[PDB]
Amino acid sequence: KIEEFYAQFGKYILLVPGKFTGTVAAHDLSTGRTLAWLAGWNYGDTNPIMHHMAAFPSPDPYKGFEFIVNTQGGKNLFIYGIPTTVKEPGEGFNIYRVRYDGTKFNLVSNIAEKTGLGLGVHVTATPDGKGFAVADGQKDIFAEFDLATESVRTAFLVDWKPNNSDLKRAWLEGGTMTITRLKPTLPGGKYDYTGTKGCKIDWELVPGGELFLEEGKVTGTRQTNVVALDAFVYDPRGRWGALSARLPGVAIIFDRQDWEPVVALVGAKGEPSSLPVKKVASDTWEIKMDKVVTPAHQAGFSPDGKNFLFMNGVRQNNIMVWDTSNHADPTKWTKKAVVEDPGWRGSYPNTFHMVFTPDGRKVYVTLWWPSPTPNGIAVVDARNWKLLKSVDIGPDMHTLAITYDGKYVVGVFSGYQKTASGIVIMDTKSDEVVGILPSVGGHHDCVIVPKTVEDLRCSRCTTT
Amino acid sequence: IEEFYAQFGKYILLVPGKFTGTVAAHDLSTGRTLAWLAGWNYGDTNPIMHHMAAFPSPDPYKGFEFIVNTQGGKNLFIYGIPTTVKEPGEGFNIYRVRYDGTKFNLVSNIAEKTGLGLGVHVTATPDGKGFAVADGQKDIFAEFDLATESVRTAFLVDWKPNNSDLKRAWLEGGTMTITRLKPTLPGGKYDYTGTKGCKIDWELVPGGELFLEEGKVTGTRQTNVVALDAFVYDPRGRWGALSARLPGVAIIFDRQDWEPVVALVGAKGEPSSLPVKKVASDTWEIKMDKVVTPAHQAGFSPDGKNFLFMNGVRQNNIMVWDTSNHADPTKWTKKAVVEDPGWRGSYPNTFHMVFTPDGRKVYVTLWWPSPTPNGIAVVDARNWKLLKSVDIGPDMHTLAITYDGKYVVGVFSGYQKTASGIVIMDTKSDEVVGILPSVGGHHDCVIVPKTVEDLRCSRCTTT
Ligand SMILES: [Cl-]
Ligand SMILES: [Cl-]
Ligand SMILES: [Cu+2]
Ligand SMILES: [Cu+2]
Repeated sequence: KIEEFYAQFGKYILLVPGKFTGTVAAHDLSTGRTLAWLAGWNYGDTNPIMHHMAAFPSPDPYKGFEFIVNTQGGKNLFIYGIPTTVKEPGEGFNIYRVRYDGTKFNLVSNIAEKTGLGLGVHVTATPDGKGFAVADGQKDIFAEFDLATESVRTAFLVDWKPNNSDLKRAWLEGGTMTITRLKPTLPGGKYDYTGTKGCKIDWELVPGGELFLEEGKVTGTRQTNVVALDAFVYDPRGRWGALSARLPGVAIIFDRQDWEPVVALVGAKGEPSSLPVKKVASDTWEIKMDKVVTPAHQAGFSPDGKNFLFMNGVRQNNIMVWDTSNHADPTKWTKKAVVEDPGWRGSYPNTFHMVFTPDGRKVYVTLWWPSPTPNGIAVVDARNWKLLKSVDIGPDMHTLAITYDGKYVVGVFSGYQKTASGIVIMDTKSDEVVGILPSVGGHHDCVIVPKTVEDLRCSRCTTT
Repeated sequence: IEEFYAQFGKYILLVPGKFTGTVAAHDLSTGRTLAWLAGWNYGDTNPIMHHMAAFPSPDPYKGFEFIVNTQGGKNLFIYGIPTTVKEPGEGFNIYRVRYDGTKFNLVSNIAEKTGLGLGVHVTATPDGKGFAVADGQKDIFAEFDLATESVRTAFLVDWKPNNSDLKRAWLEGGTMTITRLKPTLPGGKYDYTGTKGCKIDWELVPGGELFLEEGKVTGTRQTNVVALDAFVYDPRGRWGALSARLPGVAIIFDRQDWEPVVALVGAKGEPSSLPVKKVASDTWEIKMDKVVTPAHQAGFSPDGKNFLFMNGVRQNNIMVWDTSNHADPTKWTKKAVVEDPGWRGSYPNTFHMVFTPDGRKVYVTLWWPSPTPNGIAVVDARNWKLLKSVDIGPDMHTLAITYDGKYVVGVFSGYQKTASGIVIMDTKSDEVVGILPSVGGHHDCVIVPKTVEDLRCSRCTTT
């Protein structure tokens, strides 16, 4: 009886978005029941590509909890191989606040309509549980929002000016990244970025597809200006957040106290630890790069904040580690280790999404490949920075969460929106898969509802 | 966990999602979802994925096909989702989907091809080469040929009340008219796509049969609704039983010449049957002096010798006929009625069913509105007594069984808003072995058959 397996897992609620299913759901891992779900198209969102999410601390998640889940829109419908005849996809890019009340989900608000900012990639909660960030890699905008007031705390645009305007060499041969703090342009203090407004490229750079833009496979109005912002992850000690830009392979560290970028960490192995940021106007900063060696994927801080990880991808596939023990000065954060493996020397697998154990001693990293190679989970020693093991799971692996007692990693794989999908559970003492639960979802995320701010240190806050 | 799934065997579960808009296949041997499809990705803007049946495949893991249909229109507005949509998609599609060992492929929309948009139960024929679909807003059913995607037969069923007052329109009886339909558009197409033909604006929801007489359902032909629900097949061949929920009748059709032959009356205390009189080359009538209670699901046992029909709401019971005479459905007589004092209220309703392959037991869901736990009744199908009731979860729907007869698999659906899942029950102990998570509002579920014999225990002989 599976109840014996569920009794081991504990009282934890898994949230998942469905990508092309258009759903979001919560599953009680102590009983195997789905507690509630919501289907975006029921509400008249005609292109509900439910993408990323983060949940806030709830002292008792079974009585109620809240979360943010966002969507993509426009031509993002057409890039996963589904033979649809749709000609006019919905504009999408919604950011929804959803509250579970102990019985059902309630769609509380559409923060993208309220604020004017439609952003479609990672959603992260702040370490205090009272705000959240959302980034978008077609618009290259991110923003932090106050949850209670459903308002914008700050929003920034990041732009690339390539050294070589040749699309194939626009990143390799370097460029200048310009960071601008945005101000609302419409009545009510609203921004003008709903739906597809602001997209530099007509659809996202898909998993494993960062070089598709330079290889001429993605259309858009400002192709050589894209940086592909992906997430803003938070130092659990406070003060700093890290904005990942996939194409230049940089993590820009912002000071959340005065909302300014302070240094840019450079992913690639062999490249400097960081580059400086120069303030050039009241609201504008720049970073200059003489070259870009490789794009990058996901970033994260360890639970104590003293390590920061950034995954180089495609041209290099490795885990880059900085010593971030100096909380006072991120200009002093230096590369300390790089995890590499002879099996990672091809274009794939990419070192992808991560989750640390609460004690910080191990980090679990998904290994992504295109069809048909089985995707998996790498287990890394987060003290000596060594690969310990790799386990195969299934096609199209995405994110990992962990139960807050440290005992089980929970991941999702998503079938490239058309083949096998599921929720995988891994025991962190044996590092073996306990098994798979069925899942109708193309999830690119998953979160376990936290009870406390200390749980956010191992949630969709410190890492993606 | 591997221990858990290993017990079940290599059986694939298909589910539709209702308000999720999806259909999915789950491999019960590993826990993996093999493939899913989201209707709205194809431009179906109101994909209320409702009912389904799968056809026998020699190796489901390499490929199989099934039909899944949808509802549409204001059916979006009746499960308490606070949507601001004003113009819901027309829906009422009938999709043929093929798994190819990797993914689902949307093959065709048989509603667009034929012009018959029908949104309630889908049943495979016993030989696996055709399927029926009924609709309880339009009160039409049709049997289709799979290979040519064409209509074999189509009927309309209508009510003429004795008492035109809507509260009395069924209680005081009426005449049920059955008419063979013919296509009205060029190219042999019917004119029933979308909401065309709806006598009421949305379906009578689970447990909600008396909502129409209670004035809770808009539409232009309220007092003429019978709420056809499904066409289930005698596994011995020849006969099919069309259930009409509001008169509480199961009309038996001869598939050979497509005529109705006898009408079984569900209610306890009522005759076994009423005769069906021919009044024109394409028209038959059944006259009822009263309707005692509405009815729900119907089914034949695997050997065809028993037929069940669930009375609901005014009576909640399992009516059982002796159908052992295959030659003559006018000899089919009431032989037993399964009752329990705990079913004396309006709820629970005795609902969907599955029999064990050897015909020894039948599992019957027990439906209630929120917040009462819904469950499974286990019934001894030799002496027609209730053995056990087990509580599962809110809003229980259908049941399937693995073809080796070892596990009943069911779904519960949260009223489209609260808890849902897949439940697996061991048929030796009659205990629940586990719940698996499911993002679904499913009103159906099927395990992909390998043979025609498997259809005796699938979405063919019963709902
Ligand atoms: Cl904070
Ligand atoms: Cl047949
Ligand atoms: Cu993604
Ligand atoms: Cu239904």
